[PDB]
Amino acid sequence: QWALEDFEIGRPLGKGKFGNVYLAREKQSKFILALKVLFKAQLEKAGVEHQLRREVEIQSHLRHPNILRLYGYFHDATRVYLILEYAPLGTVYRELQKLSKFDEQRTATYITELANALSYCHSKRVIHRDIKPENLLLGSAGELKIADFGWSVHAPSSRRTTLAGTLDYLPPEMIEGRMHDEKVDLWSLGVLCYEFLVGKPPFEANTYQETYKRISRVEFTFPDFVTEGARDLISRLLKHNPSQRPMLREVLEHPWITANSSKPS
Ligand SMILES: Nc1ncnc2c1ncn2[C@@H]1O[C@H](COP(=O)(O)OP(=O)(O)O)[C@@H](O)[C@H]1O
Ligand SMILES: Cc1onc(-c2c(Cl)cccc2Cl)c1CO
Ligand SMILES: [Cl-]
Ligand SMILES: [Cl-]
Ligand SMILES: [Mg+2]
Ligand SMILES: [Mg+2]
Repeated sequence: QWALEDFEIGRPLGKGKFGNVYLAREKQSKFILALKVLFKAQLEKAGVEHQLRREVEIQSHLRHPNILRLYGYFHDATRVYLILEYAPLGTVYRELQKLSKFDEQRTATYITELANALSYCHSKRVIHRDIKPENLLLGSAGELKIADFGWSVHAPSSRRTTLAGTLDYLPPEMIEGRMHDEKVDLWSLGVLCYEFLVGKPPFEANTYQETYKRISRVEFTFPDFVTEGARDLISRLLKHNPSQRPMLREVLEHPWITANSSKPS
């Protein structure tokens, strides 16, 4: 169907390990979108063809206001192209670098929206496994949206591939290459909530080997300005044994969330 000639390319939107993303308009309809460009030689080299295929399939058959749509794809001897919904207000990552910290109202609202999209996701036994600020995008009304389904699978699961970048958002079971399930996503939720209110993730460290340590021992402390309601939720999500982590109905109805969030479930 589609080909490169059908588009006009505009400004760079972001680089990833593999993805190079651009603003684009389709010629006969003037439709604006995002074009994620991958190099076949980089994909062969690293052996992650299976990740790309899975990203394509999951993200095209899901439909939820808090999850970024995937429309289509095509390739051309050098490259594979994905056609994505455009997110006009950017990443949560950049927003956190702008403000340094989020207030309780902003944080709670963000957590509500993640918990809603993840709930829809888990109801098909799909687990994301890569929830971090670089992969949360912002809609035109400011609403949060989940992207980059490259690492997602069906539960239960064993780990596949080498871990490339940061460990900061991973649960103990996953860094230790043990078996994992839906509860990895909930651990990341607690990691995320803490980073919203403090400005940095709870297990941050100078080296790989020591981040590894702090994560498997669950060594985090709160600074003085973290309120009791916050502390309660974050302590319930960051438990070493997964089955002791709360379900998502419990996150959505926690008193601290219901008091500060500005959207319903
Ligand atoms: N749909 C989009 N709209 C706007 N910016 C995007 C979009 N998709 C990606 N980006 C930017 O490009 C970056 C890389 O995208 P991503 O899909 O996560 O690639 P990779 O899987 O290689 O990390 C994002 O962190 C973001 O900054
Ligand atoms: C759906 C899909 O996603 N990536 C590809 C793909 C293509 Cl076109 C070429 C090389 C490697 C890959 Cl992984 C396909 C098609 O099998
Ligand atoms: Cl269209
Ligand atoms: Cl639930
Ligand atoms: Mg990414
Ligand atoms: Mg990816």
